[PDB]
Amino acid sequence: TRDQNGTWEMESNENFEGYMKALDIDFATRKIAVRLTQTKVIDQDGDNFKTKTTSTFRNYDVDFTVGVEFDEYTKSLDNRHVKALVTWEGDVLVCVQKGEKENRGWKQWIEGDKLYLELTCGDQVCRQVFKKK
Ligand SMILES: CC1=C(/C=C/C(C)=C/C=C/C(C)=C/C=O)C(C)(C)CCC1
Repeated sequence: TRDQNGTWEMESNENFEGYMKALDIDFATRKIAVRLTQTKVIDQDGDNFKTKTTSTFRNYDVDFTVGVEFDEYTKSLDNRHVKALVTWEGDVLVCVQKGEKENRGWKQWIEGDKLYLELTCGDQVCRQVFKKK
């Protein structure tokens, strides 16, 4: 399905360390994060997405329309300008973040009552899994 709506609660988080190190996040921000549950809320209506991810540490909030290129300041993360574009490849939601870092983006998809998210930067991949709540 392409319907990614709802409230999603994290059940695993693989190599978030490596992904953050690839983005040049200070050792201490990485220490704080590294581990910590999370809730992602996706409100999607056709191509229009409003997403909230929440942790006890920092929020990162992302709204976009699929197929409409937009400039992203990645505020919560690594302090950067990117040209972000979100598109569909089959039922996989794909974001390419163009700028200094190579191979920067993410891919998100649904299989069952789970949401899967693969965050990439350079040679690094972080894999998250969420359950619908
Ligand atoms: C690095 C980092 C974070 C992660 C940010 C990410 C990976 C956001 C991805 C959002 C997506 C892919 C939304 C798509 O719908 C947090 C949690 C703010 C904690 C502080 C450090």
